[PDB]
Amino acid sequence: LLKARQERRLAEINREFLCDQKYSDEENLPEKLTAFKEKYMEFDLNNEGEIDLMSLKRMMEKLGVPKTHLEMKKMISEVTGGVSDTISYRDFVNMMLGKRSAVLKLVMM
Ligand SMILES: [Zn+2]
Ligand SMILES: [Zn+2]
Repeated sequence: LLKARQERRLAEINREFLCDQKYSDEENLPEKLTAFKEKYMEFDLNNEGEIDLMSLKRMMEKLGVPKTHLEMKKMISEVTGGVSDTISYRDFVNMMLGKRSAVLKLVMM
């Protein structure tokens, strides 16, 4: 019942993202955030609730996509601007909505 607590917190974060000025130009934000929340939760999150190297690795093996230690560390820092070793839901939403196309995003679709 951890993944229900994780869902609820992301649901609340979406309530914030629905009003954040940063995304107020987005059309169909409710359906976008719902889609992003669903996708983020497909990852085995660490226990702050962020995607770390381990979760990224497990997703890569899930998707049948080969990535090296260093390609993965770079996929993360590309998405977090080098600020952090893990991808938070915020960074994940910024990636999904950004026009810059990160390797992690390309790998999703
Ligand atoms: Zn609209
Ligand atoms: Zn709608």
